Parts: sequence; C-alpha cells; structure tokens
Amino acid sequence: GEEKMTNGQLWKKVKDSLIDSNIISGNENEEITVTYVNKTGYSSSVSAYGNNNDDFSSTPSNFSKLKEIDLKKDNVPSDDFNTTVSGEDSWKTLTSKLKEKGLVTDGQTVTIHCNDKSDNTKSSVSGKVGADLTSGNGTTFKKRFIDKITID
Repeated sequence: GEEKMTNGQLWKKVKDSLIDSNIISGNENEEITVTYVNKTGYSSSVSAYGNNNDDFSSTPSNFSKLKEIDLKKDNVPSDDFNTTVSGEDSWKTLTSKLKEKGLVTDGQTVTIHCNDKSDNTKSSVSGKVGADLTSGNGTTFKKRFIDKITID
C-alpha cells in the first residue's frame, strides 16, 4: 500500500474521475482548484488545467481527508458545447472513480451545485459514499454551469 502522493499526483486522481464522467472536456480551457487536508489541520488547494497532467508542487504526502473544490470552465468549443449531465450522473461516475484511489471515506456527503444562468435556475445534488442520492436526482443540468462543489 503506497497510497502516498504529491499535490499533482493527488489532483490527477481527482481529475481523471471527471474524464470518465461527462463533466469536463479535459482541455486547456477548464481549471479545478481542489482543496484537501492531511492528518494535521493544514488545508491545501491545488489549481490546474484539464490538458496534460499536474505537477507544479513538491508538497508532502500526509493525505488523509478532503475539503471543497472550486471549478472553472471557459466558453467551450463544438466538441462538448452541447454537453449536459443528468445531475445524479454528474455525482455518480465522479464518486465511483475516487474510492478507487482511496480519495473518499465511507460516508462522506459530496454536494454539487449547478448555477445555470440561462432561464433563472439553480440546484444541488447530494448523497453518501456508497448509497444513491437522497437529494437532487431525477433531473439534468448543463456542463458549463456546474461550478461549486463542497463536502460535509
């Protein structure tokens, strides 16, 4: 068990989740600031773009826990321009990709907003690690307008 890694190597394992899902293109036009915390009370944000891997820090490998995420996307080109996500779906694959690398704990409440600035609509979805969604599901939201994620 060599589940120790840097900012870059951690954040990659928290990026490639969203690649499996339909939430990001993985272009040079999306950035994700993932905040996490170690055994000690020290938070750490790591902010990087969806082209390439991330490695711009030589940070310690005391990883133990998570904190929020801040999300950013530009005006996306044709490939992914129509992309929307079935709300539940945009929590499902994401969470289903993180325990693979031990990057959630067994009951965390991962909460995802949508901030749609089209027809005056916003919402959120929420569940636990392992269950299905007791809040949010049965609905769909646009890719470009999902930009705020927190954990309990």
